[PDB]
Amino acid sequence: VDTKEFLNHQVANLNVFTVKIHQIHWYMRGHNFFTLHEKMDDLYSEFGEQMDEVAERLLAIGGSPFSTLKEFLENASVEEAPYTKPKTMDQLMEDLVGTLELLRDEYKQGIELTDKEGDDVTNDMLIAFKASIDKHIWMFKAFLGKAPLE
Amino acid sequence: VDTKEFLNHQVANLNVFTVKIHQIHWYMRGHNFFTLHEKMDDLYSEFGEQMDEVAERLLAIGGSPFSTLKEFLENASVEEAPYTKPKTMDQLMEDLVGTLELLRDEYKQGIELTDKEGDDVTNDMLIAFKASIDKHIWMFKAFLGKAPLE
Amino acid sequence: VDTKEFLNHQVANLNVFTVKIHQIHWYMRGHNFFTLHEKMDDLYSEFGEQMDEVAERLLAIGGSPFSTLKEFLENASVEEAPYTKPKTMDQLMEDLVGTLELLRDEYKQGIELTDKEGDDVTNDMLIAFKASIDKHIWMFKAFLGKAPLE
Amino acid sequence: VDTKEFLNHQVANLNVFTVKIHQIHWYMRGHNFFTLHEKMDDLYSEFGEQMDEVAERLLAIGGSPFSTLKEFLENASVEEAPYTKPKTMDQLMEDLVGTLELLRDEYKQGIELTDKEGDDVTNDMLIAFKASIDKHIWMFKAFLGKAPLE
Amino acid sequence: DTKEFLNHQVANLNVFTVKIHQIHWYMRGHNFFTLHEKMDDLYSEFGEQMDEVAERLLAIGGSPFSTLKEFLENASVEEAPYKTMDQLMEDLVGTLELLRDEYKQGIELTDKEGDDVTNDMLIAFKASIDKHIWMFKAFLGKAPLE
Amino acid sequence: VDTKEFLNHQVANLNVFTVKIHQIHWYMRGHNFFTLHEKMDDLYSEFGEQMDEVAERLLAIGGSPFSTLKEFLENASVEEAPYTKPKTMDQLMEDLVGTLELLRDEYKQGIELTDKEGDDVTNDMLIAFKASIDKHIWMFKAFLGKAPLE
Amino acid sequence: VDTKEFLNHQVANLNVFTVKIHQIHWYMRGHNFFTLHEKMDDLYSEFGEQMDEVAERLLAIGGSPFSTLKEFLENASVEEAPYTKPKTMDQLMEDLVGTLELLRDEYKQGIELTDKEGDDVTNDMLIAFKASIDKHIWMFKAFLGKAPLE
Amino acid sequence: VDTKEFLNHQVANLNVFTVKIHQIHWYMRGHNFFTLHEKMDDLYSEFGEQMDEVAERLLAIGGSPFSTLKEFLENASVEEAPYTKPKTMDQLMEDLVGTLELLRDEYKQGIELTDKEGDDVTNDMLIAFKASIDKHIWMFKAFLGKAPLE
Amino acid sequence: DTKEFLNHQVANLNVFTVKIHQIHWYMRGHNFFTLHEKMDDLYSEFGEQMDEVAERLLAIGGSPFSTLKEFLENASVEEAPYKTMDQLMEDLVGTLELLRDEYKQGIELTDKEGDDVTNDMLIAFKASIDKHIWMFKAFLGKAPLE
Amino acid sequence: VDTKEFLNHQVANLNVFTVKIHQIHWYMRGHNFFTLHEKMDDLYSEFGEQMDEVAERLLAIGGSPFSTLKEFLENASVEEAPYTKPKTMDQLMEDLVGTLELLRDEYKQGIELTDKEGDDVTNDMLIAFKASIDKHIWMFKAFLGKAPLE
Amino acid sequence: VDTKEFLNHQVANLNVFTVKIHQIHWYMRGHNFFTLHEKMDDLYSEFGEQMDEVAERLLAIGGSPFSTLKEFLENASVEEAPYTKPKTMDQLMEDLVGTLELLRDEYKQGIELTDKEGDDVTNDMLIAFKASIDKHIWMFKAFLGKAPLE
Amino acid sequence: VDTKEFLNHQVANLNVFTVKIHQIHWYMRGHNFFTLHEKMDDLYSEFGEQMDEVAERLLAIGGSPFSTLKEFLENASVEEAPYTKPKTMDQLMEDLVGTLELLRDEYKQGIELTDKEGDDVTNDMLIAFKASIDKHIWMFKAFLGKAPLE
Ligand SMILES: [Zn+2]
Ligand SMILES: [Zn+2]
Ligand SMILES: [Zn+2]
Ligand SMILES: [Zn+2]
Ligand SMILES: [Zn+2]
Ligand SMILES: [Zn+2]
Ligand SMILES: [Zn+2]
Ligand SMILES: [Zn+2]
Ligand SMILES: [Zn+2]
Ligand SMILES: [Zn+2]
Ligand SMILES: [Zn+2]
Ligand SMILES: [Zn+2]
Ligand SMILES: [Zn+2]
Ligand SMILES: [Zn+2]
Ligand SMILES: [Zn+2]
Ligand SMILES: [Zn+2]
Ligand SMILES: [Zn+2]
Ligand SMILES: [Zn+2]
Ligand SMILES: [Zn+2]
Ligand SMILES: [Zn+2]
Ligand SMILES: [Zn+2]
Ligand SMILES: [Zn+2]
Ligand SMILES: [Zn+2]
Ligand SMILES: [Zn+2]
Ligand SMILES: [Zn+2]
Ligand SMILES: [Zn+2]
Ligand SMILES: [Zn+2]
Ligand SMILES: [Zn+2]
Ligand SMILES: [Zn+2]
Ligand SMILES: [Zn+2]
Ligand SMILES: [Zn+2]
Ligand SMILES: [Zn+2]
Ligand SMILES: [Zn+2]
Ligand SMILES: [Zn+2]
Ligand SMILES: [Zn+2]
Ligand SMILES: [Zn+2]
Ligand SMILES: [Zn+2]
Ligand SMILES: [Zn+2]
Ligand SMILES: [Zn+2]
Ligand SMILES: [Zn+2]
Ligand SMILES: [Zn+2]
Ligand SMILES: [Zn+2]
Repeated sequence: VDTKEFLNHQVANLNVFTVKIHQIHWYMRGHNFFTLHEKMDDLYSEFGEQMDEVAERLLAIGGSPFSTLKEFLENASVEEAPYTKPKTMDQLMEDLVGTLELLRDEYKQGIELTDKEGDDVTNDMLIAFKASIDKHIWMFKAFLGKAPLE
Repeated sequence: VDTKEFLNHQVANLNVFTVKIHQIHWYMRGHNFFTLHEKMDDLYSEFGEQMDEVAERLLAIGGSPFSTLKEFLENASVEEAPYTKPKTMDQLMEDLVGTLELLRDEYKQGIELTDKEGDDVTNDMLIAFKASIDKHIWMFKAFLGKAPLE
Repeated sequence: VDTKEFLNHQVANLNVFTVKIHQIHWYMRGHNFFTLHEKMDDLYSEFGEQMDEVAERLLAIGGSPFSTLKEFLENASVEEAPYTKPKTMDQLMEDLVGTLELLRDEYKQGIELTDKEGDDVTNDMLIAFKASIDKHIWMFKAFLGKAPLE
Repeated sequence: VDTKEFLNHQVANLNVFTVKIHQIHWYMRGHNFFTLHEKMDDLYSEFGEQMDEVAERLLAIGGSPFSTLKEFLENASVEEAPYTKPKTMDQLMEDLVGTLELLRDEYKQGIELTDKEGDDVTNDMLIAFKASIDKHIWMFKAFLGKAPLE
Repeated sequence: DTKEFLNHQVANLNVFTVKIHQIHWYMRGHNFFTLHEKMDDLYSEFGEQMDEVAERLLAIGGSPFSTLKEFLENASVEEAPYKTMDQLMEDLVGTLELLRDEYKQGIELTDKEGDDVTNDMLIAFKASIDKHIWMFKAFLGKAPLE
Repeated sequence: VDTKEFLNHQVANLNVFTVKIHQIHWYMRGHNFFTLHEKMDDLYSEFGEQMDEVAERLLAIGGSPFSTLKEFLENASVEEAPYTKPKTMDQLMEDLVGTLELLRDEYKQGIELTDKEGDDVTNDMLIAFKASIDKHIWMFKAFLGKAPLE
Repeated sequence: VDTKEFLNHQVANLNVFTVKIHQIHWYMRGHNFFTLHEKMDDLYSEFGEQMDEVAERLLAIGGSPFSTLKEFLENASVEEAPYTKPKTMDQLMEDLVGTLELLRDEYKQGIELTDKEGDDVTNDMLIAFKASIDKHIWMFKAFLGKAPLE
Repeated sequence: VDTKEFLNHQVANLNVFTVKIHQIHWYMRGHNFFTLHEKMDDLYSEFGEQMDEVAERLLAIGGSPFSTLKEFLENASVEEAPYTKPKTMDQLMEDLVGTLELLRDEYKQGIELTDKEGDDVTNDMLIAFKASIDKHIWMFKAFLGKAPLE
Repeated sequence: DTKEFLNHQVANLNVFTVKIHQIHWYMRGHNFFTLHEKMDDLYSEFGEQMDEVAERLLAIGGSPFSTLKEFLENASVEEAPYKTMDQLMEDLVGTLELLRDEYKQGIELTDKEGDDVTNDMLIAFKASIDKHIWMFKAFLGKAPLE
Repeated sequence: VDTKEFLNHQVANLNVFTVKIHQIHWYMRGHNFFTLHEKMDDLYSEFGEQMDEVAERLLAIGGSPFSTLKEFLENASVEEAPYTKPKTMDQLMEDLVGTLELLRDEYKQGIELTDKEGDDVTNDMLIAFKASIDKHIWMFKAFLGKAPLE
Repeated sequence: VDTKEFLNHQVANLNVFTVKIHQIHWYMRGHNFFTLHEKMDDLYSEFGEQMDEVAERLLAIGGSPFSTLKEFLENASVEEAPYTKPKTMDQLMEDLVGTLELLRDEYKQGIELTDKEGDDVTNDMLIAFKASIDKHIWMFKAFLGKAPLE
Repeated sequence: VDTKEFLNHQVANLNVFTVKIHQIHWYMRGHNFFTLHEKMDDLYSEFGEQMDEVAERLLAIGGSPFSTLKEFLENASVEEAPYTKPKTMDQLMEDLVGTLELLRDEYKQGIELTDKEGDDVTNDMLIAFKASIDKHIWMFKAFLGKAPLE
């Protein structure tokens, strides 16, 4: 696992994540619909923005990003499930928080990986993305009544 | 085929299309890079909004939109191919124009389907989208040196 | 019933609706106050704009719009009730959804009526209004925990 | 009358006034149409905003605003008349000026009423509204060729 | 057919926008400042309708007229070299009524051929024309259909 | 007491209040987190603006505002408590509403006091602040399910 | 007459003109009030900027601009009259057009004066101002029913 | 001296004041030129704005504002002197501060005068203007090293 | 005289803006997106020059041409019904060079008559035309005066 | 010590700093008043933003920020003094530069400390803050006539 | 010397000037730092824009602009000196005014030269640039306590 | 080389680079003129901003930036050549890409240099600049038909 492979892995993860954001965006119900419906729009834009930046950083270091839905499913560690039985707002947010923690930890791995290879630019890019993920984790856990690391 | 499934089919198509737009966005090379790189950014946003609007119109009439990459692959008539053999700007644009022509013709069907079923809102929505698709087809063919219906 | 009578009927309906929106805007209580208070401001503007458009389309086809509260009360199928006992947030939203469903179904009548009479502009105007009403119905039902047509 | 009843009386007055502004907005004819048509939109917005502010100030002091067309008609001292016989621009403006003068004098009463009851906030709110009304009175009388207090 | 109708309107709208400039330039009277600015608004709107019509024609395989020569030969809209404000506005309302009625023909013409996009485009344009007809007739003291 | 002494007292009150707003802003949890997190930022800015205006009005009449945390603690009638055991959104909001009610009542004193000594500028300033405070009291009590007075 | 004095003369003229613009702004009556009231606001601003620019161009070439009302009255060729006998909109506009024609002709002289003296900057500045004056003369004459050079 | 005469007196004062602001704007020299040159532009706009509002309030209560430079000089208590010998930045600012204190005290008189006549609107207008004058007095005295009331 | 020159340009610019639309509509090739948008910019700029010229003519006592009829009869700018990108751009550069040289005549013509405002107006327009001439010639691979 | 303990220490420092900024903002006098009065508003906003970001970063890693003036005084290494005897702009600025140098040196500690414990997000955040602090130190020392270090 | 040679000469002058503006921008110290630091940014943009315009006007008339630092040094009449000893704010401003006076006088030559050659566009371009230079000369001399031509 | 000398070396490099960007901006010809002409303006602004940031960071750590064309030529490793023989768009872009690669590699050296000297702020600044340079390298090589590291 080198920097190129790690970045391509995150390209796949983020494409699975943004579609999951749309899933929550579409199917949510409950008293918090209006607040959290718009909030998902914000997350979709932000993480869609991360995905393009990760892909273009991969391009800038000589890599070739995955560019099909097939490649995303086959390579993503982020998990998706179709929407079958109705779910509560808390359950949807727990799926979202779980995926955010996944991305956080994988970004932690990439940060160390890039420190190893001497890739300072990619290192700095991932740190900034992780800062936002940590903030979202605190906020969405606070929504669930929990502490960030609980 | 009824209105609900047609809309869901396009939800799948548009998700494959936007990823194809990113593919062209990322891998394009040649003298026209800067113009078409930015042009792909515009198309990605516009068709991302068509996808969200179609999904939410489907929700509004009692449907349940596909919300996973797995469901998109199984249901999309738009075809994708990983990027292995380096393609020219003309070939990437010819692939793009092909998918636009595909979506136009499929929307052409949906418009008749919805006029028959008496769904006036979904009918008008599809016409507005087709108007934009027809304009893009003309413009990208002109870029390729071709006439719109060639 | 002809096109002029239908549009004038909706002029009365929409004036009753916007005042009902103000009632909910003013008297609402509960944990969702801040979100739904602001949301009611948005609805007030949108349907006040529909009302002005309907009246001016009526003017444009030779009609004479109702222009007094007296005429609005006498002609509106939308029903209003003074605010005496404290209602819950859910009860206000159920009244709002009910009135939206009323306007949706009556607009459906106008759409068929205007298609028959060959009034293409008014037909398209009513379809656009219905598109928005259907979206609001989906969103507010989701807030109540219910499906759009349930 | 106490402060709560006075404010509620004005809630009814302003709802009748804004509908009257729309009446002039819709039915006006003559060479001054384009200027005064747009001018009525400005007045509609401003006095619609006055109405919301009055109602919410009433809410802030423990009151319960009228929230139906029925209650507005029953309580308003402002008079409305259906539009049956054609009227001139000057006659419409003279109807508008009369209502502005009505609101001014009633606001002056409320200003003295609120000074007596020691409601300093409501006192200041009504003074600011009167400032704008006095300016409109000067301008529309000047339009009519008259002095402000003529 | 649709191509012939759209190209016909390209000629009409080019004659119309020049007529709008004519009113814009020559008007006099107490309503000068309001209607002078109003004509700029109409010039932009109908100049934009013209561009949309021409490019819709392009999008369906047509070739729009693109010279003053071609506009004069094909336009049903009438122009006259160079009035009171009322005379200019009645010339304007007449052309708006002309364009409205001709658009009605195109709407039914396109409904037949199954061109829903061009159909929808013409309806939206007619909506604006009907609104202008009401407002300018009201300026003249008249009812919309009078 | 006099006007100078009153304004300096509120400078201390408002500095304690804004830090309390940050406390609620930071520690809040529950389903209403996203709405009320943003709302606290708005309150922080508005009451931060009141504090600067009060201090600069005190300067304008020859006074000397307190300008240290030491002086604020010594002079503020608003009470603060460190955050040891967790509390709900409702308890935080009831603490917030309590402090707003305090400021409302103390401003009522200043409004009569300043009109009394003939300080018309400071009188008008305090009325405008109370107008906003009364509105916040109404809105946040409505959030709590209560009437303004309750 | 040299460049410095000509500029100072116009400093006096423009200060008298803007006050005359306010006079028309304040006292105008008739059906055209709203349009011309706002139009006077535009003229006041534009000619206030001409005055400041002329004064600062005078400063830049070593001059000393008049800076008191006393100096303006003694040096201005533009004439003012207090408002006693009620004037019509036409008469106020005819007074305005007269002063514009005055300024045009005096600037006409300054342009030749500065071309002779070789002051290219001041020459170009006066031409730009005259361009605006000529346009206003045409527009206000058209308002009066007249041709520009009538 | 009644409200009408007082307002007309201030119309004259402010026209003398704004020309004085231009005098300072034009002739100032020293290290503080760039900061204070722009600051005078701000004061010119603000007090020019006060003048129009005062004049139009006079119009709204039946008065007739002075509208010539002649009337301003003859009625103004604000004093002007042509610019002869060079002056320091401190001296120019002391002339400005002196005039501000003059306007403040005269506005104090008008506030009491309007309280007497029961003119609540004009009373409120003058208080707001005085608030700004008091702030400028503090700031410009601070520039001179002095306290506001020193 | 000045009136005759300005009215002549009213006809020229109306033919020019329609030619700009012609290029805007019919262009094809790899530069489509850039030059399609560029033509919209030129249409606005020269449409604005046309309005300024007509209203300056009005301001000095003239009467601007206001019909397609009058434009064709008086315009020295040439139009042809409907190319490669190079052919369209060379047609555009030619008209820009035409307008430049004719404006030079008006500048000296107005200097004589002592019309400094119209003189200054034409100079500012020529400044923009010269810049466009450089840029479009560079696009064609050529030097500005080549 | 560790990262949590460091961030909470700076929360206390920054709360003392912003009140000190207000102190300088309020009491400053001299020829540079207008420039530095505005500059202090900018500093108040920026360092107010640093405080919120530090507190929310502390929350994101599981910490609990101090949230009372009591806790701020007890923990801040930044020193405050009430304003008894007058001081110059230079002495106020030297107090400001001193506190900035303090924050610079303490942030240097945190930057090495957080890189050490592997907190990459907090490390990057503190570097960005120090970048701005170093710039402020350079600029304000240049104002004082001194070199940055010195 | 012809038009092409003059414009190219100014291309070299302006590139030396903008770097000199940066020198003052970077090294300045003293109480006026914040105002004049920002002012230098404004000058840098304006004269960088003049430089681009001059070069592109040279291109437009068939010329070939200098495009290297080597060519700029070889051709510039504007003089530069490395920064060794600390200069005062006044000394930097005296160097700036000196260079402005140089550009003013040389532009005067170009204005006469281009009037003779019949290059009306370049003539007008240079006049506009001189208008700005003359204003800067007035303002910066006033900062130094001197008259514009002294 | 230490940090101060490295930053000063880049001050010289960037001034040579921006002038080179202008050279390409001015002399370019071919079908890609309009896109790349505007693109050079963007690059001119960005790297002009990099230059100011580098110089001011050098100032913040006690350094003295080069501030003359003489000093830039003497210290720059970036090479410039006058434009005598015509060049193609590709050759101009290849000159641009070469300089970008130069700056990247030299910035990488500075990044390691600053990590060694413990200058965390300057380290982060150079990393961010390198991120942008790497992106430009990918895009302009793609324009040339090549891979980023080819
Ligand atoms: Zn991208
Ligand atoms: Zn870093
Ligand atoms: Zn090519
Ligand atoms: Zn990109
Ligand atoms: Zn993208
Ligand atoms: Zn959505
Ligand atoms: Zn949505
Ligand atoms: Zn509200
Ligand atoms: Zn309306
Ligand atoms: Zn009339
Ligand atoms: Zn309307
Ligand atoms: Zn409200
Ligand atoms: Zn009239
Ligand atoms: Zn177009
Ligand atoms: Zn287009
Ligand atoms: Zn339709
Ligand atoms: Zn439609
Ligand atoms: Zn936050
Ligand atoms: Zn402040
Ligand atoms: Zn009072
Ligand atoms: Zn007030
Ligand atoms: Zn009339
Ligand atoms: Zn006004
Ligand atoms: Zn005014
Ligand atoms: Zn000025
Ligand atoms: Zn100035
Ligand atoms: Zn006014
Ligand atoms: Zn008051
Ligand atoms: Zn090509
Ligand atoms: Zn015009
Ligand atoms: Zn015009
Ligand atoms: Zn000139
Ligand atoms: Zn000019
Ligand atoms: Zn302040
Ligand atoms: Zn926050
Ligand atoms: Zn690191
Ligand atoms: Zn960083
Ligand atoms: Zn700076
Ligand atoms: Zn350029
Ligand atoms: Zn090519
Ligand atoms: Zn350029
Ligand atoms: Zn800088």
